Order: sequence, then structure tokens, then C-alpha cells
Amino acid sequence: MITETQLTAIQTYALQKLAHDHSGHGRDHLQRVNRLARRLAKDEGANLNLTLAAAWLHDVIDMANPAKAHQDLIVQLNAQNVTADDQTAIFAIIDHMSFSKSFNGPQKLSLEGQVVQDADRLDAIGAIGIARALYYSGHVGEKIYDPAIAPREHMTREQYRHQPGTAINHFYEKLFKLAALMNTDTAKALAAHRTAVMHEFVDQFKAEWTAD
Amino acid sequence: MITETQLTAIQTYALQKLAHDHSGHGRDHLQRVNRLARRLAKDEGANLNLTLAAAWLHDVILMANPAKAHQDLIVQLNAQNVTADDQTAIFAIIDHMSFSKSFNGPQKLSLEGQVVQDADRLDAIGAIGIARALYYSGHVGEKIYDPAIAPREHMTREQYRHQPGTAINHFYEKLFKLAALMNTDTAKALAAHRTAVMHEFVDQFKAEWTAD
Repeated sequence: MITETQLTAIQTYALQKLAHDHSGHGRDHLQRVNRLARRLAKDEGANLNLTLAAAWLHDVIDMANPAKAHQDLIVQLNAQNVTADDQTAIFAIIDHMSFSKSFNGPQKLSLEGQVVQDADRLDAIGAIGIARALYYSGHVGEKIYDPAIAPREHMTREQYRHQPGTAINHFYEKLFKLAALMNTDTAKALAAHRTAVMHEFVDQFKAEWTAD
Repeated sequence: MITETQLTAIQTYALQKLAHDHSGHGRDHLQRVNRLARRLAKDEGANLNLTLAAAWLHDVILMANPAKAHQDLIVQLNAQNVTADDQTAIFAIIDHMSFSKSFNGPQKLSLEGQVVQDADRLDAIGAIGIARALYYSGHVGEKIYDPAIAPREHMTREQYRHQPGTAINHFYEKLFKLAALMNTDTAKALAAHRTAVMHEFVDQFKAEWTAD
């Protein structure tokens, strides 16, 4: 199983890879998902170090050339007395959690995996979720909204990942669902108060838009 | 004054120069402000064509090279035989209605100016303001929040435009004051159902950040 001084090795690796990010997944996001991952691990008594490990890393991926990403991570993983069993587990979590995959059938997950998916999704919803949502869109010149394009119902991972929608529609395509798919239990009660604000913003948004 | 033909031309000019905006100042923004300027102008009995004209042209001049931009809009107004006095009345507004300016001391405005300003700000608050606000931070790479950094209080022309702040600080530093600064009676009213949302956002954002 992973070790404390290896985790920090992973932490160090994850942060640098994400300095100068400017997309909504920088230190603050990493540390917050990390800080949530931590408390969470306990509420379920899951393997911390493996949990926090995947937590810092899930994102370092997602990236212009996804392949380049993995490799380098495997490399770094290696030069750190990483065990191949501690590695696979990592990619098991980090490679079967992100929403996009749910469009390929709900792939059951590890406990500590479920603890990550939760902590990661918790920081994508709420007021902070709203901010990251649009900040990211503005970092991509993505159409914020268009009363002419409805939110896509049944998508495909390819569409979701390649086809462009509207920042507003993102709430309806994924941001509004993460609270009812939250794995933990403590996460759930935390997802509740974090869903009411997103709606206060979307309805408010469309009301205002329609008024104008 | 400004003729219906020149007006349309200016509209055409504006929308072209703001294509590929990706900062929250593209065609929707322009249209929302426009449509707002028109209602407000009428309620106040303001000269319509000067108003929209100045409304259409405020953002055009976000600009890497402002000089270049100014020296472009004239080429256009000139190509449209807009009269001297009319050209003067257009810069009179645009160039002396921004909040950034107000720092250099209180500057009196026209009625058409107060209307353009109220229209422009009216679209920088409410859910839409929230969206556009952070959507801009994504675009520029600005920081979303930093408990260490607190909202400036005695800003100056430069500080505000040169020295970048945090996204949240912008509500405190600017957006939260607009509705009190609104000029039009019709606007003060409208600016009244557009503050509660921004406040719920900055509040829920700091509640969620600390919680973690």
C-alpha cells in the first residue's frame, strides 16, 4: 500500500503539473478536493493515502494529449518506489469516476474510489461550483447560454467531451445531477445545501435574460 | 442628430468588431444592453439614436490597443457622415461613464449618458453579472478568491485597470455598488431585484470555501 512520503511525492507532482492552469483546476481546487477527500475517507474509514493519492491526480488528466499525460504519470509514479498494485488501484479510481464515463454505463467503484468521486464532485457544485463552471467556460470562449440550444438529454461520452454546449446547459447536463449520485453519505447532506444555490442562479439567470 | 441609417451602420460596426469576443462582451451582451437602453431612454425621454449609438459603441473601444480602436471608430463614424457635434456627443458618453473613471473624481453626464451607463451596469449584476463576471476571469486568467487578499477600498484609475484583483473582490469592489449608483428611476427598481442573487453567491461561495 502507498506510503506517506510517497503521497507527498504525488502531491508535489500533481501541483506543479497544474501551476499556471487558469481553467478552474488549480491549487485551490486541488487542495480543497484533497481536504474533502480527507475528511471523507474517515467518514467511511477508507484507505487515506490511496484516496488522497487518486484525489491529487485525477485531474492531471482529463489535457491536450491525454496519452502524454498517463505515460508521464506512470514515469513519475515509477521513480517513486510505486507498487504496481498501488498503481493499478490509482488508475482504477482515477479512470472510472469522472462523469463523462457514466455515459458508458455506471462502472461500480472502490470505496476510496467512491470517496474521491464524491470529494471531486462536491467542489464542482455549489457557489464554488458555479464559479468554476463559468470561469472554465470563459477560459474557453464557450457560449454561456443560448435560448436556442436546449440541454442535451441522452449524450455519449464522445459528444459530452467533443461537442460544445452552453455553460448554462452544463448545470442541466451534469451539474444538477451530482448531488443525487454522491457516493458517501456525509457528502450527500453536503450536496443538498450545495444544490439550492445553483438553482437560485439558473432560474435567476433565465428570468433576468427573459426580462431583458 | 444621429440618423436611423447611421444608427444601423453603427450597430453593424459594433457587432462586427465584437465577433470572437470570448470575454463576455459579444453580441448577446450588446443586444441586452441595447434593448435595455431603449426601454430606459423612453421612460426618461432621452434622445433615442444618440443613446443606442453610444450604447452600441462603448465596448468597441478589452482592447489590446485602445488608441488603434479609437482611431478606428472615427474612420467609421466619418465614413457615415456622422456630424462633428454628434461625434463629440458619442465620446462624451462612452469615455466618461465607466466606473473605472469615477475614481478620478465625480464626472457629470448627459441624460443619454446616464441611460447608457445604467443600461450597461444593469447587465453586470444579477445572475447574468455573476456569470459574465467570472466568465471574464476565466478568459483573463484572474484569480477567483484569496482570503489573504482583501477587497481594495480607495482604488485609483490605474490600480483598478492595471492591478488585477480577485473575482470575488470585484463584487465588493464594484458590482455590489452599482444599484445604488443607478441613475434612472426605472433602473433603480430593476437593479433592486438583481442584488439579492449576487449576495447569495458571494456568501454561499465563502461559506462553502471555509466549510471545506
